[PDB]
Amino acid sequence: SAVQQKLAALEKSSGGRLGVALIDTADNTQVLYRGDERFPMCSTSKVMAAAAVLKQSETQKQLLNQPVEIKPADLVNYNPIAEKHVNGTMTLAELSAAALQYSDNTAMNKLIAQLGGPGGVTAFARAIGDETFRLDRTEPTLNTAIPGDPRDTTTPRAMAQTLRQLTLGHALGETQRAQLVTWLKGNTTGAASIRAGLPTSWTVGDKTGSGDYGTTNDIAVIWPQGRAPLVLVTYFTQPQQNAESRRDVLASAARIIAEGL
Ligand SMILES: *C(=O)N1C[C@H](NOS(=O)(=O)O)CC[C@H]1C(N)=O
Repeated sequence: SAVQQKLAALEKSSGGRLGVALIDTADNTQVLYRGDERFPMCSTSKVMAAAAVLKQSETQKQLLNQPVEIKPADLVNYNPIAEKHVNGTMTLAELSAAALQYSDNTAMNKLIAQLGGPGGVTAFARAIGDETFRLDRTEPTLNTAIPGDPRDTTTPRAMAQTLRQLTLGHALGETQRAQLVTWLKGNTTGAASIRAGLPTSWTVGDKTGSGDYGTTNDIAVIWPQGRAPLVLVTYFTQPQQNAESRRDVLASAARIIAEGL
């Protein structure tokens, strides 16, 4: 299609590998580009981990308010919130917000630990019907983004379907879905990514990610003015291990998608 032409040209100009999956919930139409190829999720995997803890809280009713110890040795490579609470505690709700809205990697490791390790995140994915997602490692090694390595990857098609079920469908209970959407809408890291390619009047909740090989990712739920929501995944990775981030490529992909509606 014409959108296919434009996405391919954007990819060729970028020098990297671009993966796009859109679901338009107005009519269940889709736009897919490399939609069945695996890409390293990096920090976008935090959505699955926070959602899995939310699901646990449906039956452990006070789980989100349980204190979790933060030790100096727990700090990893990017810990803007957890570093303020070392030698103290944060609750699982606070850790979820830190992971999602500030992309705190120590907070993500606490979510993973609550779930019993990376396999617990994968098990939640399987429980909600996602047979493609896999989490294999903790932070920071889940971000190595090595070409051909299936660890810590998913496909754009699978992640868009799962993000729709989590934020607009019934994979979570009503209050928990609302909490996840509230957290995504309050993200601090997203203005240069999918959001930058969309009309300013549209409402976006998103989670970004980045890693080695210049990996630059964003996954979003979008409420355009006057119409039903969209779900958009944009994943991007590059040939050189030390490549620079390319958030502009994600914005350009979203802009192409928004024009083609
Ligand atoms: C997640 O991809 N990471 C944690 C933090 N995320 O910030 S981003 O979502 O704005 O990219 C830093 C980058 C990355 C990592 N390598 O840990």
